[PDB]
Amino acid sequence: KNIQVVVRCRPFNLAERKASAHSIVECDPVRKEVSVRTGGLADKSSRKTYTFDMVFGASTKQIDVYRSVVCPILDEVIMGYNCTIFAYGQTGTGKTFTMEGERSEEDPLAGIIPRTLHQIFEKLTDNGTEFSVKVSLLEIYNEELFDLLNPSERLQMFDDPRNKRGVIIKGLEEITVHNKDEVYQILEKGAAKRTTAATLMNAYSSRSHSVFSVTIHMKETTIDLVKIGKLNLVDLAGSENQSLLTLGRVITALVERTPHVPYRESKLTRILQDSLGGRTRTSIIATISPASLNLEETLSTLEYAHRAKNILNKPE
Amino acid sequence: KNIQVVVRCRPFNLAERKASAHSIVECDPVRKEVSVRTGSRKTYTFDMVFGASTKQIDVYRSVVCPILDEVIMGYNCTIFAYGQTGTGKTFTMEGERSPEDPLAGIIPRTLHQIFEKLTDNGTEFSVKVSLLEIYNEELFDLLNPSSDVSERLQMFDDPRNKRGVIIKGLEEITVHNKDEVYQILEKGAAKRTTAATLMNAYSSRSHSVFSVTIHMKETTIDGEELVKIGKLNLVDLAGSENINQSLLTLGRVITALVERTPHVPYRESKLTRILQDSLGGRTRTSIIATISPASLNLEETLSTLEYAHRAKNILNKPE
Ligand SMILES: Nc1ncnc2c1ncn2[C@@H]1O[C@H](COP(=O)(O)OP(=O)(O)O)[C@@H](O)[C@H]1O
Ligand SMILES: Nc1ncnc2c1ncn2[C@@H]1O[C@H](COP(=O)(O)OP(=O)(O)O)[C@@H](O)[C@H]1O
Ligand SMILES: [Mg+2]
Ligand SMILES: [Mg+2]
Repeated sequence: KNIQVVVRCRPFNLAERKASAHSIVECDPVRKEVSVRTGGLADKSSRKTYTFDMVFGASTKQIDVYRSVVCPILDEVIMGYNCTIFAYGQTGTGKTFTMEGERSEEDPLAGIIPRTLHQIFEKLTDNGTEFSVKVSLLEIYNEELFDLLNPSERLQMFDDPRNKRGVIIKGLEEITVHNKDEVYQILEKGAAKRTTAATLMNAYSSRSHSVFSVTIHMKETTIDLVKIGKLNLVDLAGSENQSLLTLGRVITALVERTPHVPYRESKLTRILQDSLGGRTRTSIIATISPASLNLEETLSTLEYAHRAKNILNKPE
Repeated sequence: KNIQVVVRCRPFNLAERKASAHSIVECDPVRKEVSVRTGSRKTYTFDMVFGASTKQIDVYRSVVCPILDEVIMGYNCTIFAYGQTGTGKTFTMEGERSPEDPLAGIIPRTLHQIFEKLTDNGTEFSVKVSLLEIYNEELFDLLNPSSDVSERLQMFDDPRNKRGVIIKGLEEITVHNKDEVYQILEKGAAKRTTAATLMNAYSSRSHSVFSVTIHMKETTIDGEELVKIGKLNLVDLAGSENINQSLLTLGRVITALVERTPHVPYRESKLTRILQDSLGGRTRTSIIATISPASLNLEETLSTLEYAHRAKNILNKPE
């Protein structure tokens, strides 16, 4: 199916160890099942089991998330389509770790954004396509758009007369990427602007949607195609506002194929409408904690993910 | 005033540094002020404010010394640690043992000072301690060595005292030396862990009540013979992110005692009922509200300061 919903459980954090939290999550990648103990350790009946397209346990490496989730989407983007990958879940559960990763050929801790830019340059260089890569990074905080790549303030959004499904975010910085490695410089500039916004506007990353958009202009010739590909890598606000519920309803409507998809009822869904309403690949990575301490927010994340795409539990 | 409300801010933790969290709390010990940047600072005034650099010994001297003095005079006192999981309730109430330990909290320091003071002035004394856990309004004995994990304690009215309760079968361990407290705390932690695993009685969702009772007889020729009973309740509350009904009931009990309103609703939670004899009776009570300085915990920090402010409303001084 075009809409893929997957769950990634992170390892325990130090806060969870110090709080004497217990492990309440069991990840079965084979059966694509997540089970959460809501009762005693001898109360096996009081488990809630959820089924998804894929389940990544705490030991899952960055490269393995990339290969399973991103590779099929990037293939579609290179064919000249507009696709979106979301990271959804509680602050601290690994949305940013999944979407960007860390540093401290590819860094093993590299997330989807750096790996995607690496693979674009590798694949398009390898098959001799004529291509250019530009990237934008904007933040949505309190329903206002902030440009994280403008080296100089809210962005204005209006309808694209060329496309009913499109918007124009006027003056949005689109940085040309010249090499595979330049993504890290761009991410550093973004993080510096993100920090400035947190200090002065209280625009905390955990309370903001981050939309990283890569656009690829391609011309492919064979002796015997003009393509535009777009990938939106969306690091959502912590799931612990109305925009997340609107996104939920937009995804459910696309899975169940109902006539009315409420793109217009949030800035998030309006901005991504062109990359959602095209029979395109979309993936949601729901990130969760394994710890008893975060039971309520883990269950809320799994309920959200289940409501987005209802997959039935199979018999054991 | 007999009800003291203080705020203790912990240092940043690794998670907060790695997340590039911003400091959103300013602690002014001199002005007894905590200010939180809400983006527009919200300023709160308390009896004392301890910043991130505050040592364990300095919390003990400011908060506990005046209370223990009153307990030794034969009164019943309570100290609460209130706030978000990870902000240092247990660190404040028990502390830790490094690899008097500088990291020792209120419980070990209190037992040390009881033995030192009463030995020093030649008082005839005995010390007993109980440790119970309240989870989902049910009482678990953490010092009973034989009891089944699923065994709950029963509470009855004390016919000798309308304000008192009898917690039937509650283990009360005689403390023979200053150092024995650590062994007792270890036995408690082991029972706590067993209860978490089998009964889902998670420590971060439970109230811990450590009660020390001191029987004292002080004799002076040409002076008085004093027969005294002192009680100190050291209460490590459930994480405040849990707001249960019991934390709101405690809130209402403290507000009623500060504002001196006619009905104090002790009976509306097991926590406030158990501590009723040690509350309101013109005895010293202290609440230590623990907070994080980091942006990541803004919502729960504001909730803690609002709770603490609602318990004892002190007006901000002119700027
Ligand atoms: N799957 C994972 N494996 C290892 N560490 C992880 C994982 N997910 C998150 N982390 C770590 O957990 C912390 C919080 O992750 P972060 O991406 O900031 O969460 P979020 O963006 O959802 O608030 C960071 O230290 C990060 O490195
Ligand atoms: N004031 C403080 N100074 C130093 N470390 C602290 C302080 N408060 C808390 N900590 C540390 O923070 C962690 C969490 O504290 P803890 O006592 O478990 O919090 P709580 O009991 O409120 O959940 C522990 O590792 C503890 O040592
Ligand atoms: Mg993040
Ligand atoms: Mg604790």
